[PDB]
Amino acid sequence: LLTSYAVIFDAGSSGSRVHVFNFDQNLDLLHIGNDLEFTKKIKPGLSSYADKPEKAAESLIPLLEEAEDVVPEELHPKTPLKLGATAGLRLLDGDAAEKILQAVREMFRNRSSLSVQPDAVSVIDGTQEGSYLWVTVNYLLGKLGKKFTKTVGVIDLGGASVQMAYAVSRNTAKNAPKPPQGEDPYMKKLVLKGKKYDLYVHSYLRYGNDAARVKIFKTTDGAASPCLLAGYEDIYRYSGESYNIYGPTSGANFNECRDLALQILRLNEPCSHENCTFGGIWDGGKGSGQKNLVVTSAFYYRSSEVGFVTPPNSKNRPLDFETAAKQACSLTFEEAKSTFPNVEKDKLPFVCVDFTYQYTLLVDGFGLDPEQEITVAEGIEYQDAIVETAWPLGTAIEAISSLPKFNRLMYF
Ligand SMILES: [Mn+2]
Repeated sequence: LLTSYAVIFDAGSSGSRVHVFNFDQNLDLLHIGNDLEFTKKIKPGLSSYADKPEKAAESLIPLLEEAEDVVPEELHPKTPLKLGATAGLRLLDGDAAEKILQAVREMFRNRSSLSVQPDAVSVIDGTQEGSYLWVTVNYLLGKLGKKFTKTVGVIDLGGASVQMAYAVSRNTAKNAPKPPQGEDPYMKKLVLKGKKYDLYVHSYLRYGNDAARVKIFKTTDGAASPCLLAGYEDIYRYSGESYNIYGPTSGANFNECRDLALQILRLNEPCSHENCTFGGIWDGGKGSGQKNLVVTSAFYYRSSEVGFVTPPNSKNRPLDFETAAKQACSLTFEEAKSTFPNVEKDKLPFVCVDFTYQYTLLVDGFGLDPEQEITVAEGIEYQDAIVETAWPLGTAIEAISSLPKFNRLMYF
């Protein structure tokens, strides 16, 4: 049987992450050491070098060298290498994101020993990003090739954007409205293990967790934020901008903080085609494709640090996020430090604002039922190993499914 490794970089908003996978001729994963995935990451991301694109590309070299050392030397020249940048670069002002990508593909050309195609490096669309992760989760859960009603939908809360993506009926596809704005179309048509799927996919730029914070902080810009704790003041920098932020002397307030999160969503935008989520964006119908959700990335990190989410994934309910928020916003900054010792020091001030936003996004934003069961994940146990629940596996499956004489497990 023909074999192939794939190296896939996810250039996210707050970090860059290389994934290395290995596949047989059927697009079934193969081991690398004890594992089914090798991945490492670095912070900060590409967007943090908006002024110095050459240095953005150099930041990735450690990762590239690590991944090359993993793929056997004789196999380098025929091993695809891809990089997909997401909402971080999507928020840059334009000349700058292309200048970064140019440096990256020069570096790949000048320094990689792997296979670099003319499409290797790009800022991928939100819809592809949603879709790739959908593939990732449903592959890993073996729900792939089944009727759309037996597949799992996904919500990816990255730092700068959030994607919703779930499978949908020929019917809801046929009648999907034209997108508004400014906005990518709602449907993506793909074939996965011999069956055609019609994915609803939307990406909401600036509604990622970190970007959402900023929207919240701006609604009190002269003043104290109800989402922040007593004792706490600093300048918060995000996407080229500084904000002077601080908690009230009387302390955080869950309800007031909740109001700001709802306000940021613009839930009362005109909705040109019902039913909407927020900002006049069509929900895609909310059929059986979406009854079961796997929820990832920032829904995982802080939750697992305070401990109510469990590795590599766990069953939860949206209200789990409301109860964590109430708990976090009941505390001073000093108290938050001692009570939540596993939260990263530079994330700790935002526990109140993060959880109340996570909650109100799931429930008010996406209309989820506070008591409905969801799964929260960094990974899914696949055979004897854990493979990460992020978009790049989907992209690796696309790339290798197109090698000559390989199974076209996915495309389009
Ligand atoms: Mn991401």
